[PDB]
Amino acid sequence: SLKHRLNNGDSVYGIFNSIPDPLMIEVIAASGYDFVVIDTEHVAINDETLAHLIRAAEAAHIIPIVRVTDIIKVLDMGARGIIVPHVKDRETVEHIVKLSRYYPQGLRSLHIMVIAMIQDVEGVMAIDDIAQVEGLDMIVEGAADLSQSLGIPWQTRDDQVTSHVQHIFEVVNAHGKHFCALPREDEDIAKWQAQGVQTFILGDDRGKIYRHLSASLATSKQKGD
Amino acid sequence: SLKHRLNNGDSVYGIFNSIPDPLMIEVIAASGYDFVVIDTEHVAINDETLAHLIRAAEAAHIIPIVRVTDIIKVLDMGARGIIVPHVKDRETVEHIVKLSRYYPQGLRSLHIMVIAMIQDVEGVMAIDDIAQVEGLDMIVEGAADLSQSLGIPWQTRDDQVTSHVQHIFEVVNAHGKHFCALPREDEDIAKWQAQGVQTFILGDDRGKIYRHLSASLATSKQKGD
Amino acid sequence: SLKHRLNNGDSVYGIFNSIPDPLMIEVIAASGYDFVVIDTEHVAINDETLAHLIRAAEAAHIIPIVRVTDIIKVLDMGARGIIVPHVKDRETVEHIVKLSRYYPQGLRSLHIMVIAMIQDVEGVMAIDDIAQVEGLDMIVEGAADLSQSLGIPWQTRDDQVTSHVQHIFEVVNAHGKHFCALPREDEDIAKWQAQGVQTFILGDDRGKIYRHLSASLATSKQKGD
Amino acid sequence: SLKHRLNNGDSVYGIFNSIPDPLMIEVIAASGYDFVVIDTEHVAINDETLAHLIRAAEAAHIIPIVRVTDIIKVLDMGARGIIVPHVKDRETVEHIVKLSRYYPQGLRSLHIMVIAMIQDVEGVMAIDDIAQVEGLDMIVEGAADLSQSLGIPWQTRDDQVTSHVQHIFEVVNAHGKHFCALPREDEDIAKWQAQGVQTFILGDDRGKIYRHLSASLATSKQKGD
Amino acid sequence: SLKHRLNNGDSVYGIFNSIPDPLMIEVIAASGYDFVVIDTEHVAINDETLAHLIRAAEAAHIIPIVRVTDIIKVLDMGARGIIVPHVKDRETVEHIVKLSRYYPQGLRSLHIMVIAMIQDVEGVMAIDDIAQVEGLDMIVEGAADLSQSLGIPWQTRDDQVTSHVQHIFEVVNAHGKHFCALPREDEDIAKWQAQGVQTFILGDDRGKIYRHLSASLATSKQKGD
Amino acid sequence: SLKHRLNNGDSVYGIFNSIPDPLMIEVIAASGYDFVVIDTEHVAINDETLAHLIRAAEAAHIIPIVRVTDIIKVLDMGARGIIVPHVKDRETVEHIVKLSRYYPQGLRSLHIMVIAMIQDVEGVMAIDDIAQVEGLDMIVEGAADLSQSLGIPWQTRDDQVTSHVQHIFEVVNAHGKHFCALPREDEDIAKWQAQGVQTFILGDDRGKIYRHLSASLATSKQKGD
Ligand SMILES: O=C([O-])CC(=O)C(=O)O
Ligand SMILES: O=C([O-])CC(=O)C(=O)O
Ligand SMILES: O=C([O-])CC(=O)C(=O)O
Ligand SMILES: O=C([O-])CC(=O)C(=O)O
Ligand SMILES: O=C([O-])CC(=O)C(=O)O
Ligand SMILES: O=C([O-])CC(=O)C(=O)O
Repeated sequence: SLKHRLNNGDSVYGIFNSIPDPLMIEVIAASGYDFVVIDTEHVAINDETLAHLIRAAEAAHIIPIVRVTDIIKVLDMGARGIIVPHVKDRETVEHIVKLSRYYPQGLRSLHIMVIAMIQDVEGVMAIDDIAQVEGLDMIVEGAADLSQSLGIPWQTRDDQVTSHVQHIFEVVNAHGKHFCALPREDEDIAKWQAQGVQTFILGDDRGKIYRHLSASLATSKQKGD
Repeated sequence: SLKHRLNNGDSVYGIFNSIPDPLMIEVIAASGYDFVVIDTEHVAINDETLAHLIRAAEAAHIIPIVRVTDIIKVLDMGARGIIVPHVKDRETVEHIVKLSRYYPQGLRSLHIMVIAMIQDVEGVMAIDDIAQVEGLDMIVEGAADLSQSLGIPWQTRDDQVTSHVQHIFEVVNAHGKHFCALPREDEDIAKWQAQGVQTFILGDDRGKIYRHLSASLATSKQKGD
Repeated sequence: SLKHRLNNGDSVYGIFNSIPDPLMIEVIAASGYDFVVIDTEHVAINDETLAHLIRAAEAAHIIPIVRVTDIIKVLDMGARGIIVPHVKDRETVEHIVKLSRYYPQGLRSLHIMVIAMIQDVEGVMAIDDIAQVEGLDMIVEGAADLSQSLGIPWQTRDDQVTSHVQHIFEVVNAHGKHFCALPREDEDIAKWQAQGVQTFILGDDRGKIYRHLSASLATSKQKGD
Repeated sequence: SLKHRLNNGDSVYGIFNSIPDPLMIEVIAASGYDFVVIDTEHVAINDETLAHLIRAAEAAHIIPIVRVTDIIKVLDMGARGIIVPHVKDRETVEHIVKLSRYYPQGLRSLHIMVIAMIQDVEGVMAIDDIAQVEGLDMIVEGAADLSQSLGIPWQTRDDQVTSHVQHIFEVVNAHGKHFCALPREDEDIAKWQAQGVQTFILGDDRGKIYRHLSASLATSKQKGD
Repeated sequence: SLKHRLNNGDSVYGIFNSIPDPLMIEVIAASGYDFVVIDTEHVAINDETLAHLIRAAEAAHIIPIVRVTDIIKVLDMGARGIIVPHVKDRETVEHIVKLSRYYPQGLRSLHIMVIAMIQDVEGVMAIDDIAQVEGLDMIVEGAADLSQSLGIPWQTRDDQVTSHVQHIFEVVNAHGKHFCALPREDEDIAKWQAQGVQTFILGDDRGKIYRHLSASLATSKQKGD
Repeated sequence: SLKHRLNNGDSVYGIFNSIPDPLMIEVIAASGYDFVVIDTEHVAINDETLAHLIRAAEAAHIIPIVRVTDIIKVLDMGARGIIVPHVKDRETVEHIVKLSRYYPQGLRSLHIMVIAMIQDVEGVMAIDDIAQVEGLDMIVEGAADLSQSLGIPWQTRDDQVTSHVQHIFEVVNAHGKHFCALPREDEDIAKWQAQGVQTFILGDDRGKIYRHLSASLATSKQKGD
């Protein structure tokens, strides 16, 4: 379980999955990733295919986490965690929490990680509010999308964007909630770890595959003469 | 067209596709690859999915080549080329050639590249025979699979295996047929190009993705402390 | 038609379908069931697969009923009935009714059973209200889910839960509406039939299949020595 | 691009697609249609199938337009336009417009035609309101569905229905917005073109295919004796 | 049943299906066709999709006939008939016959029409041979494909091709076997019917749909000015 | 592993799977079955669906065995065993064995159970021959299909059919090969176990589900009055 790793002092490393293919899931698992975030928000993916991917993740012994926007269905498929994007108010979080629990004291019939991602400045302002919900386990930083929402390209990582992120960690960590970082560089990892952060999402598969392939091919032509 | 590139003095670069997902096809096209070899031999892939991939390749402006073992169906799907594995005798090639042509003087109803891959030592012995069929455009070297067929791991690339490969090029090039190389290193490319070789397949997507991801993740943990 | 059976004094027997496979549908039809309730609420099922199941039910001559939560789409697929879960207020029912009718006096373009299931105590309180909508044909008792919503395990069927159910029948039957029971035992059937009840749902396929198989296998090992 | 045609003085002809098959898309493209309106409102169609159709349209060089009711997902699939049905208020249009734009000044991440269809009399009354949104490119007349919403069969095309349609064009054309007509006869085309209309949707594939086939078969039996 | 129609003196009309979509099947059935020939030879179609189409044909009350090249699987799917293409020798027919029968005296486990199509001149020469197999019910003329196999375009329907066809009927009809014609014109129907022919396949859906659509659209532009 | 169970003195119980749905697989696993025989011979099942089922079996911790008639593909999908039907000669077995092994000394690239099923009297006669192949692990009795092949209904289990079966065990057990029985009654299990038999297939899911459901429903109506 993902909690189970975090309670042992373990660092866990994950990646976004933009390609709804079971072989890609098995490839990620073989690469050493502790979990994979199956992104259903920006992927045209059938419900049965999502179930296929969750089964594939389990058979490959990699933790299936699904980024949603039907919460019941995904959790009924066997997802061990739910990342909810663009969380602004606390109303959203408490509703998600009881969407993931049993009747009578929930809206689901018969240790899943309830995760909220902060990607709008509104979510940053209500962070003290948001990060105290009973049921919320993890809060994921989304500095890039947050930057883009402020009319500021993430390419120039301004101080204000970074300030909003560090303010998120401090608040989240103050209530004993888990923090998850999205480091752009591999040395931002060591910086977060020293602060106590254990959970890290390292980009998305489609993004890293394009970068490696196009560059490797470029060198292949370059070396060819 | 692939011939059309080869007739202009152009070098063309391709890759094996082990993941039957249209997004992977579009990723390969965006990486700069001139063609993609959709491998249907070692991929559990539905016939409608294969058609989906060929459409995806066309919309991404990358040349669809299918490695088979139903030749009609694939060619009816819009594949611009057929790579046939484990070709040993000439009987096979001539049959494939007329499987790709019109009635009356073919077995197909209403510039596709007819490609044969040499992966067994039997194919190496009948190479002078094989590489003269009217209709055969390209012969693909498969040194690794050939090595494995000789009870010799490809990890140790022996002289005999390399000798069988260079004998293939010389014979194939003598009859004005196209040669396609599978370089293990990027400097084997320059060596083939100096001999006149224009077509190159650079590994398989699944293989390169595993190698990049697992290593990048390893460095990510390494840098983390 | 399902109404057509009910207007003839016929008893009709159905079952919940938790396995979105056309063969399972055909198996249910061959077992003698008058209808099958394709459960789309707790089944990861593609929209095209649901259409496949409805076609399969029709070709097997078994009445297709779909339990929803897109009402138009299901009815456009050929479903002869709609079971709506967790109905609490009357506002819901009247909206469903006109979701199943023609323009101008509906929200659907060009004898379908409109069915509401009571599973929350709120639905029990508004039962006199709910069971008088023009357009509502059937009301399905859901004692188990109702029990679970009251913090009471259905395993102990308390008097209060049973009281809420019998109060539902009396009210529903008073307005000439059809009642559908979910008997836990096969002798609860005779009791409902004596009251005039004609419609019965006998569990779910997945539930009965697990119970039969696991027990039969257990006896198989037991007999083996 | 569709705008690009309209800015050149070109007339463009499209058709509704009720059959979610890539071959049907390719058939439409080969018939000479400039665009095809993939109708997802009254078609049981998987999300991955919709992506398949958009790829098929692109490879067949026909413009993919999707009629919706997930706007992000369709636009992420590569749709060049969105037709939104039953637009009544302006609130709807402005929301759709910013659903199709970038953050910060939209709700979509990283020349698409924003199209609204008028099918209710409410949409006709708010037409001066609706047809001035910054971001709205085209307004599609839907006289038949509008007729059916007024308790009047479209079979008798009354003056009032036709009046509501001509009032739509005049208002829409006054704000420099594109008008799209649904002519029942082929001579209603010349009438709209003289008014400046360039965009025309000629029925739906399923409708025209049934009409041609059933009639042709009827003549086939008739001629047979 | 198809035999059942033929034994009553009924004429039956069918069409080739090149589009593996259940809606297309239902469209054909609604057009009045007695049967539909699901062409699996030149259609990329999954096995589960073929089963979907057979179910769709049954629910639409149109006879499912499948043109193959796995005979067991199709017959296990519920196909009421099998059309086998390019039959040359009698060995083929007798094998197909016992592929469609029960063990012990067949190769299939637990009134299907066994149909052979003549499309090569070899099949024409062995017609007296072929058309006497115990188990063979129908022989389908394929003049066009036969013409194309003789290096002669079907566009010019020569006397020799027509002679081979009329020789087929005479032989087939002499052994009390059913004849099926593929008339290019609707008056070739009356000619065959006078000879006793009852079964007629009128082109393919994809072919007729392209012809109607492209022409209708052409007139639409023509009328527009 | 299945061998691993058999080498420990463990009895293993399996069932035939006629319904290609992952939920059915998970239901079988939960019922306590040690393995499931995914029957691809009499099931319309896509190749990707078969891969889905194998993943589902692994995630449910039940051993995936596939009954075939593409051996490479299934084994590449992760099947832990292959049951080959209607084995008559030894030529078949030796070919299957080296279809499941590595190059050079096989036809497969980079503890799987190689299983042969005897269902024809020809297989019974060559049993001393068949059951000595190096590579063949298990031989499955198929008395019913064998009976049906002898023009004898399995409903009357004659002495000759039973004699052919007991002759199979004796021969198979003499060469230290694994025997797998298909008991019609649960007390035929104890009889085989006393002879040393450890592997048992208890019918098929579809068969047992029909029998339980139709009977249970019958009692439900019977009890109802
Ligand atoms: O909704 C139903 O019909 C019952 C159920 O499983 C729930 O959602 O609590
Ligand atoms: O086989 C047929 O029925 C006709 C055809 O298109 C071919 O294969 O030449
Ligand atoms: O919405 C549309 O475009 C037309 C239609 O069939 C409806 O929903 O009444
Ligand atoms: O929602 C997210 O996680 C990020 C994103 O691509 C967006 O929707 O702006
Ligand atoms: O092949 C089998 O395993 C049994 C069977 O149904 C057949 O093909 O006669
Ligand atoms: O066939 C190929 O192209 C190579 C391969 O993996 C094999 O089958 O040994």
